[PDB]
Amino acid sequence: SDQEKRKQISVRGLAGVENVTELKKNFNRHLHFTLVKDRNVATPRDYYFALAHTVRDHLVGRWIRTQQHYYEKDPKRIYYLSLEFYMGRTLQNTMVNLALENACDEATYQLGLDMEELEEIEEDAGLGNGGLGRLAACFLDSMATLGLAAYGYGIRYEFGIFNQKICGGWQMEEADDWLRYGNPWEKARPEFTLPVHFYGRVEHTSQGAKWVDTQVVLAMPYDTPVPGYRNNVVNTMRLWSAKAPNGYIQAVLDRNLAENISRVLYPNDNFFEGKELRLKQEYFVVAATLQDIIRRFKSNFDAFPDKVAIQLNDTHPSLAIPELMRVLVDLERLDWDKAWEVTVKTCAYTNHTVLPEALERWPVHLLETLLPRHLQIIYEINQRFLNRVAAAFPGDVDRLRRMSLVEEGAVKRINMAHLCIAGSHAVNGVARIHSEILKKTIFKDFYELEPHKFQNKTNGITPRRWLVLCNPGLAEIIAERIGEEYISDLDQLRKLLSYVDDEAFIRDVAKVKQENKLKFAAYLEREYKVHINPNSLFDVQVKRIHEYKRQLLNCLHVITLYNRIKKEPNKFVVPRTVMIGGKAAPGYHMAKMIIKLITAIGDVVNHDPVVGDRLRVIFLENYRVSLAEKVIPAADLSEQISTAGTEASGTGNMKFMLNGALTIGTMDGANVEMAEEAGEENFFIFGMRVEDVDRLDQRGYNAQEYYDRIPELRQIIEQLSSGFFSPKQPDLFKDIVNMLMHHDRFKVFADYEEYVKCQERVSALYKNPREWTRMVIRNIATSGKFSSDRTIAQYAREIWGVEPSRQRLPAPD
Amino acid sequence: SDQEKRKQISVRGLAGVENVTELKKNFNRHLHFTLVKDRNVATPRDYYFALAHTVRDHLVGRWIRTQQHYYEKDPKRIYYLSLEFYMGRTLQNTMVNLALENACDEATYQLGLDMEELEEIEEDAGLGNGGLGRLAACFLDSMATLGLAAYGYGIRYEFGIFNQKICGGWQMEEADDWLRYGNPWEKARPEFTLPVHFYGRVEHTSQGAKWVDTQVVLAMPYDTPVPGYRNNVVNTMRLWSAKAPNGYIQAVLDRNLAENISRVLYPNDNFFEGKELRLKQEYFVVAATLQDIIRRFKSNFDAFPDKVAIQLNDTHPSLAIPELMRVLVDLERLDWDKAWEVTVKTCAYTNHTVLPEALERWPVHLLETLLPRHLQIIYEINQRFLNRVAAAFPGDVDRLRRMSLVEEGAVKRINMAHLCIAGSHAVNGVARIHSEILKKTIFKDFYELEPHKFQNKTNGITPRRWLVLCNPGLAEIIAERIGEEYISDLDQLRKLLSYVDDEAFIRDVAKVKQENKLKFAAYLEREYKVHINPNSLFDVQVKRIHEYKRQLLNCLHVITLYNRIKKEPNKFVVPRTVMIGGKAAPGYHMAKMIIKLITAIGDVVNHDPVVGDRLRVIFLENYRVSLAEKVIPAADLSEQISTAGTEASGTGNMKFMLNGALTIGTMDGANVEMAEEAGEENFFIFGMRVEDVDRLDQRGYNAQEYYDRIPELRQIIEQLSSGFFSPKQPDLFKDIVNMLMHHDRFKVFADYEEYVKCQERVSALYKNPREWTRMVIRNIATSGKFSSDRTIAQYAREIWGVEPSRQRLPAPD
Ligand SMILES: *Cc1c(COP(=O)(O)O)cnc(C)c1O
Ligand SMILES: *Cc1c(COP(=O)(O)O)cnc(C)c1O
Ligand SMILES: OC[C@H]1O[C@H](O)[C@H](O)[C@@H](O)[C@@H]1O
Ligand SMILES: OC[C@H]1O[C@H](O)[C@H](O)[C@@H](O)[C@@H]1O
Repeated sequence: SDQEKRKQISVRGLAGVENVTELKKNFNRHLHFTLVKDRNVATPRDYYFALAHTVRDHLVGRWIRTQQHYYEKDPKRIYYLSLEFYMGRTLQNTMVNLALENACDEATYQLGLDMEELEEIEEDAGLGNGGLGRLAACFLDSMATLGLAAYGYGIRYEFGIFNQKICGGWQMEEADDWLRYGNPWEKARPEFTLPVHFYGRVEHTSQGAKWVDTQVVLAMPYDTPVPGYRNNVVNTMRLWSAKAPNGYIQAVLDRNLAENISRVLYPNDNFFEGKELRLKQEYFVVAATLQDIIRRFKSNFDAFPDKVAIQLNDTHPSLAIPELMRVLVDLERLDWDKAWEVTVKTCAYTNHTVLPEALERWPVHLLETLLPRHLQIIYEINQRFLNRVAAAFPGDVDRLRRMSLVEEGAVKRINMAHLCIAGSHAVNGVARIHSEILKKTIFKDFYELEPHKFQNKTNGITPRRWLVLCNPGLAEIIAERIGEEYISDLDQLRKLLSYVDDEAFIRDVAKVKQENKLKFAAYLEREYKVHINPNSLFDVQVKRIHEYKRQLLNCLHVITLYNRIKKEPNKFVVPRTVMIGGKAAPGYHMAKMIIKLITAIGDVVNHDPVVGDRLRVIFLENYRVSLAEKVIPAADLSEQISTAGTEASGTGNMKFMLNGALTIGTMDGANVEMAEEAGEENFFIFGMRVEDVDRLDQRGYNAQEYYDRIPELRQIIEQLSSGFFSPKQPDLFKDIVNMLMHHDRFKVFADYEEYVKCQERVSALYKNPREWTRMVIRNIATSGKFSSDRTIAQYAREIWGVEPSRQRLPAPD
Repeated sequence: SDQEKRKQISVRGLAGVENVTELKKNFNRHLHFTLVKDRNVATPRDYYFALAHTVRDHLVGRWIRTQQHYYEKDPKRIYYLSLEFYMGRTLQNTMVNLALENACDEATYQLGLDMEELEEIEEDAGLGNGGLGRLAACFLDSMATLGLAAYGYGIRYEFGIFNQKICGGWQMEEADDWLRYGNPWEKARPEFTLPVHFYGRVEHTSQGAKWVDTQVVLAMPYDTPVPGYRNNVVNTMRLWSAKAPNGYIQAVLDRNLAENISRVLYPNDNFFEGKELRLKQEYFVVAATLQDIIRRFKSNFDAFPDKVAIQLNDTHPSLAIPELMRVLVDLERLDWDKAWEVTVKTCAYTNHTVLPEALERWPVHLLETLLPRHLQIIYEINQRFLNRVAAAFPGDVDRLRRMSLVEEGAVKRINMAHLCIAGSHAVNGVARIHSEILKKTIFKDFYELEPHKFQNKTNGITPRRWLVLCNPGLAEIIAERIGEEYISDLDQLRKLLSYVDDEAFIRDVAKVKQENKLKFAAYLEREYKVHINPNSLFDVQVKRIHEYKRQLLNCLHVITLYNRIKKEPNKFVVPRTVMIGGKAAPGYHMAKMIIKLITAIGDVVNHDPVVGDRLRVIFLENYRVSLAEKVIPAADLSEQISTAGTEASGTGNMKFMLNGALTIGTMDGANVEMAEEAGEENFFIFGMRVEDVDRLDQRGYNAQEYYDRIPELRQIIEQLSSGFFSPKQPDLFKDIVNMLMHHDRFKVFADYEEYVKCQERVSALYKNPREWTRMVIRNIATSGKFSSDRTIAQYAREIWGVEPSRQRLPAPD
């Protein structure tokens, strides 16, 4: 008896076989017992929640079984540490990966509800800035689909990336209260809360170093399930929330100081701000995470790297290296060398940018008072690492200065990237050209010392959210010719090359794109009361606003199109709707000026009667993952025009390719590989190559030369300076003009002519619908390489030492 | 079709008929799908939660049906506004009121679990200080049991009353993180969030006054169900939580300033601290609550008082009077007189104390900057009210000064009590002697102007939590002679007088008390490693520490008992375990010194070998509702010794009476009525009566007179002064001695002799178990009047204008 009785406590049978009668029963149960509502007062939001809780049950049954499986099998575990996870919406993705969509649609329909209406109630979970955070999300999806025992570890920010409002043509920021109505997917785990220490000092007793007199902040984990595609594997994303440890009133009010650590996501994309609060955030996630990892490993350390892999997403969680050493040496009392060998074999670092202003260099004064023991450990790591450099390159003192983890100057700093290379067994770039640039520029010295460490892992996007979910029309016409295997084996899209001359397929691809454009236009009119002509080429550039991404170059082209129509009003031109969207970091003055310029150009272009519906410029407000899922499937032309050598990889580019848009871009990041897969003849590559940018830097970039030699460019700069785009405040864009003319690090003028000419060729091909569509088919069919399943498979085999698998686990019952 | 399909969405059938097989099924469901756990990792806490969620389902089904019933019947609604609701534990109370206890016990037993272990996992919801907050909780229970459409309205504090730790014999405060693990009973209602305004200014436009330029704080409601006893009626307690309205980082961090309004309960019991944060809390609950009330009434105002009753628990929510006037006049644009007539007919005020330092008088400077429009309205109310006084008492200018809502001085203040009397149709005291003291002392002037307003509503406690729940042994031996009708008709206990000479009943009452003492001793040893001799008289004084409650008088008696044993070591004395417990407000120096004195006396008494087990003094740490439910059923003697005229009513006194303890106390508060019900011959009344205290005040209280005339008292004061109870710090209690000797507002010395003598008589009767028990039966049998069902029935018929009912609603299915 006794404990044997508890055997009845099983997940044995759950909310159903996955069909209509039971879905309806559970939906009714949740509407009343979970939400405490009834049909008389229920709102569409209430019904959305009832459907979400219903679907969550099926997810939870699999989640429990997956974790029970991992405990029994005891596979090597992969921990993906990131300060960002841009997850987006969850309801549809869950229904799709669990094959519940059809039944839920019928169940809601029979109850007198419309599921598509419900689905649109859900808003993004935006705990990320853009590319890096969304890559982490795509990776989570892929690791689950590939059966890896992976855990995503980050911070549960109370407020994710701000909501962007456009007022008077300018960006205004609004806090993203994403949890107001709650989050039905996450599960609070207060019982697993852990302490994280700050400040204090180090004392050296007889048996080692001791970090004492610290202030404590508790880390409370919240777990979110992440489902693999139809394999019944559900992995976990664990995010930490800061809590205060446990006169009088003020002491209780002051608990907010500790809880501020997880209050808001720093809104910087590709830019380092050395704020102490940000440093606390980084150590917070690292300390709680590693405790969790070691605890889980325990329920000696020679086998740790055989059971644990820690992947560092950028240098954000780099403190994991000195923290793991601290724990092993100070707490587990292992000798230094043994601990270091363990640390290096466990950690791997992924770099995401080559721009100096984006890399982390923390002032040592900040590190000595907030984390004294870590700074001590960092200096010791440096000394031993430099000893190795000196032995490998005797007498090369300059190299010692260059490779040091410590940067000298008035403000002493720790170069976190060097710390990561020294403490990781693998370091990777995110696109072939980027990983190569790494090996011969910023990390050349390190590659020369340890060549074996340097790898490449070209980025990817998940075909579930970025094709099956966001573009059902495209997914179905594709499935009708090659089946559904491609969904978890994207290289099968290659089979579509056999239909490049098939009249029905050409017909279908174009009909789908058009249906998408029609629907997107309906979306814009509905929620923003913005009209766009669907029988125009949808020219889209959506990504964070940056000088390096060159939205300004796009701007020059749009003004070029406008001026050309005014010059010859009665000459035909392929009608276009140029859409530019993206958020600017709150303190990035130029990026905000750029947003104002885009809206100001629209104010002129969209209201000039001679232009009419031949050209329209729209700034897409609040670009985020849910908007990307909408606009990308409706795009004809994808703008990927960063200065060659600046965009490490890009991923938006891959989304557009997979969804039927042709690409105009530079030979930068992954564009290079996309062009290689599709064939340059099916791409619109233009401008300076990395070699060309470098030669210009060698001789000196003089924008005045281009200005003096290109009349059409001069006309535009004169209009800007003139106040033609800001009549009421003539000098409004003076900062943009001066930067372009005298301080342009990204050489906009140098690529202007080739850009305008390439755009002419784009228009030329669009004039011929049949050939445009045929080229589109050639892009879609060769986008297979950019599935994040491919990327993750490589990380697993070449870095983590684990074998990917499409073995499915049995359904719960 | 269409909307007709939604008819399937019904509470129709729920988690079961209320029996074992289905309880087990749902418990299993919640353990896995709600908690995301399994039997391998589940902890007792996890299982407690699974049982709580299981029981919650049954509660929710009734909650939905009750609210649907109220909408259809449209009864007059009662709103009980309080800044405190001391709810305590919910699981058992819920099982008892829904008659689910037996089945849940069997269901858990069959699953290999022990329900009593699970139940003890739950901790109190302590959003109250003591008597006033617990009265509100007892009232909620009774209103639901009496079928009234009642709603309790308050604030959802993040931290309730602090947890008291005793360190080195002193009280230390620890924040009560009551929500750490969550609260399964409440339901967040973000969709019903409302705005509350602060600061700003008033401008007088052409059509009225306008409150502009305010700062907004949002009020988000959380609803908790409160079940009536077996009538399937489930009412609501709605508590508001503060949220901020919707460079950049600091602006987001600063949202905490607004959310601080609902962060912590001010820990003052019977004492006014005019802190601005407290004023914000009061207006916060009032503004959100009244909006809610008017909204609910709308889905003209002449009928408002026929549909609405607003009861003000103390002056805490007094701003409801000027706020309702503001809304009616400024927003609904009604004329002043009509609005005032509506306001007075809607509001009623309950006073809870006569001590001057406990009453609210807000500085007008504070009110003019935080709530300018309310201060304007308050001055207008005052002017019109004083005009009425002047007409009723021509030429009595002193009366005008005395009754004014405005108190003059260096610091101008608004007397909130006067505001309440002026704006309410009923004003009540909480015990006969208190309501009479009100009529002839602090509110004499108002009673003379409007005698019809003044009422009495003697307090009560609910027999569900305070008998059936906390003392199952007593409840069953009672049920075996008179059935269970008494549970919701306590006057039936009167039937037990027929068993005062019944040998089996006498036997049973004493066996139950003894079982209770044995179990309480087991509890103390288990969790505090404190031994107490169960074959000793349990002398208990549990309530907040206060000079007016005279724990110090108790202290004098204990030292008297100790000195007497030392004087005649070999003389027999009835063995006693004197227990004193209760929290002191954090800033109340004397109360904290008193706690230290209690522990210091114990340090001497409990370790003196001559005394041994004949006398033991214990300070019960962290007295709270859950401890009261434990210690009260084990008490033999109830200490209710406040100076006559200071304790408005008391309720702990009623708890002890209902649970089998005899009472030693003054003729104060409800003690008077308890003595009247049981007969003074069955009580231990002693000391000065109100008349005696007053005569002493007239001539001047000189404590030295008593000191000079009572040798045993002098001995004690000498020991205190001496350092006999603090050898290492001889003058530690100098402040207590000086206050007693020279500044004792509560005349401890004046009641010492009669107190000691009365205690001798208590011991005399305890020596005779049969007669002690017979007197106990006479107390229990006459405690019926103190059921809060009686109290609420009176509020309903004499103030609210609604008829109580024991009609049961059908079970959900
Ligand atoms: C894919 C994605 C990105 C990354 O876009 P890039 O053009 O590679 O910088 C940024 N934001 C969102 C919302 C995304 O979906
Ligand atoms: C009943 C109760 C009170 C009120 O006690 P009095 O002696 O009337 O002041 C205070 N605290 C708790 C925890 C209670 O249960
Ligand atoms: O690696 C994921 C992404 O990280 C950063 O956002 C880089 O700017 C981008 O090029 C890269 O694609
Ligand atoms: O009215 C409920 C209670 O309120 C206050 O705590 C009074 O001190 C007390 O005497 C009264 O019983």
